[PDB]
Amino acid sequence: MNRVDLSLFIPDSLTAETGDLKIKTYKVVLIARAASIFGVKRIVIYHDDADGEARFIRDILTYMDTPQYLRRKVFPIMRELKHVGILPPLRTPHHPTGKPVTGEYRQGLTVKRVKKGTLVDIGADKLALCREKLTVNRIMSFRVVRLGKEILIEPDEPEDRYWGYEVLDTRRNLAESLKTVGADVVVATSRNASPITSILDEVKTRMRGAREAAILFGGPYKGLPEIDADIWVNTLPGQCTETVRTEEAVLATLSVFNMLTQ
Amino acid sequence: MNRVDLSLFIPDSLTAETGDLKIKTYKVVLIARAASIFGVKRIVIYHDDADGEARFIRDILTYMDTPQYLRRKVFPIMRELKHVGILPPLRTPHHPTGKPVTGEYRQGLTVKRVKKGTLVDIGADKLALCREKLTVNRIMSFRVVRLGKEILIEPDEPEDRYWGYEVLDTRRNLAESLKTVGADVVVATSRNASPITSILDEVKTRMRGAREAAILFGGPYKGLPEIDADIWVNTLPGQCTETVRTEEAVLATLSVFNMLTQID
Repeated sequence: MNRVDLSLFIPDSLTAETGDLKIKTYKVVLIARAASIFGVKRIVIYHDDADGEARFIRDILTYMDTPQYLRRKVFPIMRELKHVGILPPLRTPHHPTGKPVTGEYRQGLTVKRVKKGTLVDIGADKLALCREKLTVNRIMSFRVVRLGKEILIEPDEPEDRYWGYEVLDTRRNLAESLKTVGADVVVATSRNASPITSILDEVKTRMRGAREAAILFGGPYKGLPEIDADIWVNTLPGQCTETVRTEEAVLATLSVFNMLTQ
Repeated sequence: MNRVDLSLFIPDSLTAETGDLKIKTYKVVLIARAASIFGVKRIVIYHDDADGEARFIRDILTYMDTPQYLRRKVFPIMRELKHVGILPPLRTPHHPTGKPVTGEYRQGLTVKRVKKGTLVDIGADKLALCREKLTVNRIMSFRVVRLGKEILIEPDEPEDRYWGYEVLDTRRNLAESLKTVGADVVVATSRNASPITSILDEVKTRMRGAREAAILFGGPYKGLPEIDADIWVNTLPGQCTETVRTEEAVLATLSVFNMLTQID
């Protein structure tokens, strides 16, 4: 993983079996951490046959990707997300702590638009962006141009670092959600597909196609739908437990792939 | 993976940064799952930072390895483990839930040395084995030979299926803990080390020519002391996060090695 943009697809039913809300929110945070550890660019929540909790799953994932200084302004932190407090930290480049320094890249929430341009929250004191028509209430990437009583920034995105993931809450099933992002390589993982250990060099090569790959995960119970995937593998051959939970399979699989993509 | 017995070494400081007890027990449970998923033979808990919760870590992991038809009698009401209820299930060969049948294997708790021999607590009801020396109040494996009222079982644990892990609470440190429990191959993980992706064939060769391997996991905040290992390696090249929790590292690493020690 040095380029190949990865997109993970997860069923909105991943938290269905876990009753405890604290545990359920923590479950979803493990996915945020797994995605971030391996530099995943996007997480896709799709509608699984049963009923789902897409809203909750999306909410936790986004809360986690959002810098600490902005979640309290972006998240009404009501009942649903009450345990959001026991989520593990996420130490990524877009999650800086402490006052902003010159030349530093930060994500900011456009707040109020003034005559000078747009006022934005970057985690210090309201900063001003000169690019007049920045639409308010958005989270954008900025570069700190200059400091002062009113910091100055310009919209800008780093390319030399990990910048988090975008979470797509398509309320559509897998087939269509896949149809949306449509990547050049679609890897479907299944306990019943050939062990990765056998088709290893094939996967190594395809993934090197290197555009954007979509990794698909189903539940421990129901396998994926009759979908179109460039490859089908069991990335966890010889499991010794009757089941492998999705948060687990996500991490286990991202790790195996991380090594195939150099 | 098989014919390559795995032991992993984890620090007694892994639950140190979480105040929440429920999450804290759940985190140890994740280690219990990663271990079982990959058929780990044992979990060695070593000493490292200031304080620690080697005992708490030892209790949760054991609680989970221990069949549910025993926990109630093997574990006293311990305030520390009040959230054992939310630990994720572990469906393993040694965790049968269906009543005892002929030729099936079951782990049993020894209860009392009886006139004929010894009564062990197997699956459902109460049964017995012949052997007397069988120390009481200790768990061991047996295989049901004959059912009925006085079901008889003979001590024996399979070697064809996974049979859980044993928890080793060496109250010694990393180095002193390697001495206590030996393996012919020590693999040390670290971000500072050479990436698995480089010394790959090498690692694979050492791993397959295995007997018993020990995978060492340090913390995310410190790493590992300069112990002598047969292989130093970063199984997670290019992490985008500043830290990788031990529980994360354990699972991620196990699946990378799991991919290497497979067989034709």
